[PDB]
Amino acid sequence: GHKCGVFLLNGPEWRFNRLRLNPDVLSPKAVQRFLPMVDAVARDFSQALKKKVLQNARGSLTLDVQPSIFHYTIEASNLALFGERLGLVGHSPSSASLNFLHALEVMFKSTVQLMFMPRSLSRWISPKVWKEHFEAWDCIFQYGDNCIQKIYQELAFNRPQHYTGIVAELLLKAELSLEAIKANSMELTAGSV
Amino acid sequence: TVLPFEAMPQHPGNRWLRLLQIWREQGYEHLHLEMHQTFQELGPIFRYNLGGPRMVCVMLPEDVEKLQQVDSLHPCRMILEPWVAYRQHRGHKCGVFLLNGPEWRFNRLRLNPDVLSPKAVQRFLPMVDAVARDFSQALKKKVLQNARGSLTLDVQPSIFHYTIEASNLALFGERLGLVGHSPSSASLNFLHALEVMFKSTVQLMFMPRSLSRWISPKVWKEHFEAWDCIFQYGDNCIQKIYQELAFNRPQHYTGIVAELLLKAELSLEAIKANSMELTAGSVDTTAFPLLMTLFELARNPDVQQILRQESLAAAASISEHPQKATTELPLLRAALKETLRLYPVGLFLERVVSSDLVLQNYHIPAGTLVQVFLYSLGRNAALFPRPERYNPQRWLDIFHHVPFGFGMRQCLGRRLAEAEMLLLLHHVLKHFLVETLTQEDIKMVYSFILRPGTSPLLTFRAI
Ligand code: HEM
Ligand SMILES: C[C@]12CC[C@H]3[C@@H](CCC4=CC(=O)CC[C@@]43C)[C@@H]1CC[C@@H]2C(=O)CO
Repeated sequence: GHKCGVFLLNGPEWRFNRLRLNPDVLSPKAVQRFLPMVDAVARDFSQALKKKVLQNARGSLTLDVQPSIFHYTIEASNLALFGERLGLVGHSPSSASLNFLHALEVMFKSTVQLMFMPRSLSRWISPKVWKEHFEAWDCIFQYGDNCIQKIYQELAFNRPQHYTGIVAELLLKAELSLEAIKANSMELTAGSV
Repeated sequence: TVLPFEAMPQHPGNRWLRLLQIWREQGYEHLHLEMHQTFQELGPIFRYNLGGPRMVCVMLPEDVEKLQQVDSLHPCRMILEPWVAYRQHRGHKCGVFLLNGPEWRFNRLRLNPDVLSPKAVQRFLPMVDAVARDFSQALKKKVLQNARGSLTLDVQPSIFHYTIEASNLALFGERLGLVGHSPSSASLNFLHALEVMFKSTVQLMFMPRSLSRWISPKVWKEHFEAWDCIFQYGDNCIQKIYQELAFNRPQHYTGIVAELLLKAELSLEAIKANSMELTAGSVDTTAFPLLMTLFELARNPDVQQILRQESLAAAASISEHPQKATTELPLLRAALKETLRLYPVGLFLERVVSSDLVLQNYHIPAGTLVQVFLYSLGRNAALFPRPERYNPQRWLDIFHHVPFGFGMRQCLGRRLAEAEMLLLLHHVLKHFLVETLTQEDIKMVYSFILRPGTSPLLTFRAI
């Protein structure tokens, strides 16, 4: 019983959402405002990595960077989107953090499984996969909703005089209903990693 | 007219349908609401068909006062069979909470000076304060990393870890490193075992061992394994301090248990059993009232601002002398009084009376089980004008406050608990605004301790 974000909407519900999202998510004006926040996380990634590199006698580190890049993007997007700093860059992955990366990967896999066949057929051919897919989404929504309940309750009490992120702008303006904001916020959270 | 015992109203409950409903639901989560409505139905006293022995439930300061006048020299509570059973199974002695008689008194009197007495607070309160300052520093650093200078979280885990840490420093002189850091596994195992110990206690305390041993044997192994874990945790603390003192007896205060071991008035075995009571009893009993207060303060920001006012005024002197926080923050102490009136961790006081007495002008014979239900007591509109209101002034204007019990059996950890709560609040109040959207009543649940069924999302905004 959730609303669909701009990705899954067609027609005029889509256009209503989109025109109320371009200004704070996509415009050059919004980029001027979040780019410095993103820069901070990027700076931090490079410093954390350098500390490790300089501890080594050959002055290099040789690693699979994928994990730490994924945690960079989770951190960067969460700061840009919600104005919170998760503490994931330069430290170890949290367990919410890893569960979220896993849930996304399972959600993508199962997507392909279910994608190329009608619900009428996939229902009985691959019911265990519908279960997997929905479980992945429950975990994703769990993570995204934790984020939004935090920002919502923070913004009901004080309207900051300064920029504290993309979703903050949407909530301050309150041009979209709460449910619409929640739906679009989920797409940006899930889609930003 | 001193009316005879029988005149007293009777609970419509069948001893047997209660056992069966506990067996079935695996608990009695509504105990407090039931007793409350019964009091609304049948007045401020009633009796329970226990099948022979005499149970009476009261809820008036009047009645508690009389009750203190019939504490023998050896005030007596009813054997909690499941707890004692575990002790005797592993060959341990019983600490003060599970003793009656001569042996209770011998232990208690060798415990008051170092755990409860004013001279003990003065020594351990600075250590507690050190942990409370750390709690807020750790929180401020997290908060200031956020663009809006605030963090919104379920605070239950970090508040429980504060009580573990503060209690441990006070009790053993050790810093466990659980404030401003993650839970250890030993930490989570301990909290889990406490939770399960409590849950199973309810199951086994409401039917004789007679039946429970074969009706719910899985509940027994569950209870014992929880205690095994709790003892493992508490024994490790004891092994450490014991070894350290055997090689060096310090010249400065290093906590409550040290004082006990140094004096060696009690046997090691008796010291071991009382440390386990303090270690086990110092976590949830304190954590939950602390959470309820944060919640009430967040629903009542006007009251919060008044409490902040005075904590800022005293900020100065308290950081110079932490020991003065007891005296200098009397409005914050009133708030605790107010939290425990509405949300008493110990739901009911309990005495098996050694003499006959009179309550509400009914005759109460000796050997009678008398229970004071503090939940209903705290909500009496008569003694507490506007009972539903969270108003610490209520206390400044004035046996109305007995959530720690009374007499010589009253809570041994009272001053510790109150230090831990008072100091955390004080330091939080100087630095943060506390806020929630979730303004609706939190439903309490009874599993031996009476605790919030839900944990609301609290925002801490830096000032
Ligand atoms: C807000 C927190 C607490 C509350 C509301 C509370 C409440 C109580 C109550 C109602 C009793 C029964 C008193 C009576 O029968 O008259 C009691 C006894 C006791 N409490 Fe607490 N308590 C708290 C915290 C603690 C802590 C932290 C400790 C350990 C440090 C502790 C240790 C004990 C012990 C050992 C007894 C048994 C004393 C005896 O039977 O002589 N309590 N407490
Ligand atoms: C407060 C309490 C008595 C004291 C205990 C507490 C639960 C935790 C606990 C564990 C111990 O090993 C020592 C006593 C104690 C601190 C009980 C919960 C309900 C009970 C009462 O309601 C007393 O009337």
